[PDB]
Amino acid sequence: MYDRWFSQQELQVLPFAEQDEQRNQTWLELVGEAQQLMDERCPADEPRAIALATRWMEQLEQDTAGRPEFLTRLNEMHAAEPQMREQTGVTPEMIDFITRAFAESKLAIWARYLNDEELAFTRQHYFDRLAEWPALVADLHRACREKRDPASPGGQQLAQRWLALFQSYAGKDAQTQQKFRYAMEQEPHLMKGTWMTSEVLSWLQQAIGVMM
Ligand SMILES: COc1c(NC(=O)c2ccc(NC(=O)c3ccc(N4C(=O)C[C@H](NC(=O)c5ccc(NC(=O)/C(C)=C/c6ccc(O)cc6)cc5)C4=O)cc3)c(OC)c2O)ccc(C(=O)O)c1O
Repeated sequence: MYDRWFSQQELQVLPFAEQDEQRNQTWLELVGEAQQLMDERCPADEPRAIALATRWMEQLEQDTAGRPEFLTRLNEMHAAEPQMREQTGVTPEMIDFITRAFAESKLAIWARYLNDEELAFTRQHYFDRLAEWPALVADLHRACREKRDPASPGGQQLAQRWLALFQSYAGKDAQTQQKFRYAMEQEPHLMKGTWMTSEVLSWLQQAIGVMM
């Protein structure tokens, strides 16, 4: 199944391919527990749901080798592979539940940095363009590997896309955006589930610097 979507060279470095049992048992537990919460009508802002969603993103980043290009590949499979549902037990409805629960874990943090109106805006618009982040993070990793110049046209285009996705949920207000960047500096959890590394983040912030 994975062969239809990953090269055999990629399958060597893709933890999903190896037979480990602790890795399989870990996902049997995470999926079984997600379906149980959904059966119980558990809301996404429930501590159990939030805790599960965080563990879900931690494990998913580990088992993609921190490679966002593999994350984007799995999302291609969930949309295009009919076997994904039966093979993994992960449904599109389940992903929507985990996505909302993980977002709630960050909104719980942002509520300390934002006012009631700012938070209300972000809670509504956080999901507008959320699914486009993995494709951007993969291009950022690529630009970093290839030693692309942040000031080059291509590098500024990546900075522009980051700004587009960031303003989507933070808004255009300069003061409000400052709060987000300050929270990002103080809260390590806010950088979970991003596939971002200090090296890429450093490349991104040079590109944003030139854009200013
Ligand atoms: C704003 O802050 C900043 C930032 N920020 C950022 O750079 C930043 C970067 C990135 C993000 N986001 C993301 O990366 C980001 C990740 C992900 C999604 N995602 C969704 O939600 C839905 C969608 N699917 C999934 O999730 C999904 C879930 C589960 C699976 N399971 C499986 O397949 C299988 C098969 C399992 C299995 C089971 C059994 C087996 O037997 C075998 C297998 C599959 C798929 C998706 O992919 C979406 C997004 C981000 O957040 C928005 C960021 O903010 C930078 C600088 C400053 C500054 O200060 O300069 C700053 O302030």
